[PDB]
Amino acid sequence: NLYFQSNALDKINRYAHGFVAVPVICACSEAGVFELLSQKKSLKLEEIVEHLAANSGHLMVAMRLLESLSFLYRSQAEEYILTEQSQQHQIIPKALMSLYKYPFELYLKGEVETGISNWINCSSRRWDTENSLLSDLLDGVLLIPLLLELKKQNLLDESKKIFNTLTNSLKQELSTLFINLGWAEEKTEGLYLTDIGRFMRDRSLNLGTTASYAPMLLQMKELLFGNPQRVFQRNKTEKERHVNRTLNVVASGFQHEKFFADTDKIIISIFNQQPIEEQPIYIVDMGCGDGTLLKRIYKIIKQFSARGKVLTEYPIIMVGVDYNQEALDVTDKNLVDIPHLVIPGDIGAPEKLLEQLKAQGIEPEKVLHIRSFLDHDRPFIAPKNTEIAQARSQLDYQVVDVDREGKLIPPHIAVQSLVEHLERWSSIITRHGLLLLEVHSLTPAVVKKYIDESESLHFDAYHAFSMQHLVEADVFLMAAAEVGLFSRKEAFRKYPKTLPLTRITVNHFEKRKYQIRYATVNDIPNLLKCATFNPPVNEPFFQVLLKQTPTAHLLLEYQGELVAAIFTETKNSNEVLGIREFLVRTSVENWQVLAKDLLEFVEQWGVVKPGIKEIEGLLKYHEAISNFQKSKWYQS
Ligand SMILES: Nc1ncnc2c1ncn2[C@@H]1O[C@H](CSCC[C@H](N)C(=O)O)[C@@H](O)[C@H]1O
Ligand SMILES: CC(C)(C(=O)O)C(=O)O
Ligand SMILES: [Mn+2]
Repeated sequence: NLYFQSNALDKINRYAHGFVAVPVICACSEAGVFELLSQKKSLKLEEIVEHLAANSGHLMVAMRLLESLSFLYRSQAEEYILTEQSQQHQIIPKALMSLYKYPFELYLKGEVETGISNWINCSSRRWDTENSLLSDLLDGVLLIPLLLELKKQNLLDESKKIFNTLTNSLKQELSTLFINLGWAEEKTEGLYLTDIGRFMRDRSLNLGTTASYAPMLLQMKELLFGNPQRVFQRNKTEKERHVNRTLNVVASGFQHEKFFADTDKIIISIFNQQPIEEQPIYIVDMGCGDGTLLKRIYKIIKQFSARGKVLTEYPIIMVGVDYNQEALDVTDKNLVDIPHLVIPGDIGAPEKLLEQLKAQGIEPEKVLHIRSFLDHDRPFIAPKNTEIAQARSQLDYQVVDVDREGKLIPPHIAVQSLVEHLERWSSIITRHGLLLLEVHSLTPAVVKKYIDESESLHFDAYHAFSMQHLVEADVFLMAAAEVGLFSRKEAFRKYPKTLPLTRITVNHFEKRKYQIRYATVNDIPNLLKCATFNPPVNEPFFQVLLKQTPTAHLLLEYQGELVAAIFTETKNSNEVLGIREFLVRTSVENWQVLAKDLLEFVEQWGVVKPGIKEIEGLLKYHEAISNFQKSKWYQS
């Protein structure tokens, strides 16, 4: 493609970064967060929480955001320490927050008393700083609600003589703005908006998901330091005040549809699988929305699969499921001319779905279950298994989740919740499997490193602020593996494709008889007795490995019995993951297949592990398990 585009993609991502970060920085500044960390240099989160009477959950979201922007960092003892970048909070005009409430619709159409000349001028002086990232962060506060309103009124699609439907003053400001941004130019005759100008106009709708949370972000003060339920509580009408949902849904659909196409190869594979009669009959989408994905899947089957040639004899029935009756209605209308069924249901209640299906006469073992981008937005159910939750508490999970009081849900509680949620789904999944697309958060160390390349700084923040439940992509794959659900190699896709970070996974989960979980210190006695490719490992080395990476050694169990285990090392600025040990128990039926599945799972897990650029040892340890007797294992 073209050369200007690397710079242009950075700008538009930075704009969305600033749209969320500026409310956080401003609220933290006004409340004395940066001065508190000056008067005392090393404070833990709960000390900050106590002294500022803060909401620990939302405040954790802010601190993570500030750490990803390098305004602070955490010590070995998890204490927060300011950096030189933190002084940038003084450069930010705290009146910028007015723009989250400014009627840009009335400004265009000249029905407003006060314009935006000061901000346009601020933008032209690069916001009185030489930090290029900072200037773009502040621009995004202005440009995002402005660029969106310009397109909503078609003031940009006629790129010949832009702005002439506007009064002279309005025309002059906007012209000065775009010309200073390099978005427009005028050589002869009239004004013409350039490449970077068209780039921004074409991609505008992406910004609409971030922009739709402007009400929530305006009340950052209340989230961090007040009563957060005043931001979210819903009327008798039951309309959402924290987000403009209508713009959200539309902008979201336009993004999700990019990933719907990756289900095509899965669908085609499933419905080419011989024989026809053993294929699924029902395709059941939990959280169907407007039914876009169901419609696509049906057409792909009809046009591109063996199944599509014989629907007369072997019909397919599409089933949309949603907890919102309006969604069922739009879905029922979008699926015209497709054999379909719409029924109410909830992402947290697979048992009720199954009961509702049988009431319709649907044979449950003939269902392919699907969904996209819904598990992270489920109603949070607290863990019921307190023992396993307790065993989990010593793993170093970095999930940030906020409850209804704005209190921080401990990371191991959030993971245990996800595990128990997926277990409920696992108990109804059939031989046909579970097609599942999900979005995922990143760790701040990885976000820090890929600030220009990835959407995570703002996406993870507004997701956690709004009490949604993102996890890292490896945590999600582990939670599925703990309950027997494994993402099929041939179906899998992750995004971004070539950076060492995973924001989106496309999965075809299949239910298997075994589970995969993290090895812990409690497994060492059993581990010592396994057959082992390297000479028998002694307990201290297991302790060393378990201590430096508590969530990087995987073991496979079947009916409570250890079958196999793989330990790893993470090295080289945490960019390299390497296979370090391979253990099996050859007394377990089909152990060699299972050990091969575990090596396969470790590769997939390492592919989605935050920050991992390459995996070492796959060939060496594949050879060890593939030619087991010739490889001369110990203790076999
Ligand atoms: N707890 C819940 N149970 C079932 N459906 C839910 C739900 N929460 C939200 N939904 C539905 O899930 C949808 C989220 S928006 C559309 C999501 C769709 N799967 C897609 O990727 O385009 C809404 O239609 C919403 O009503
Ligand atoms: C729908 C959307 C944008 C949100 O949660 O606001 C998402 O999950 O990506
Ligand atoms: Mn979401």
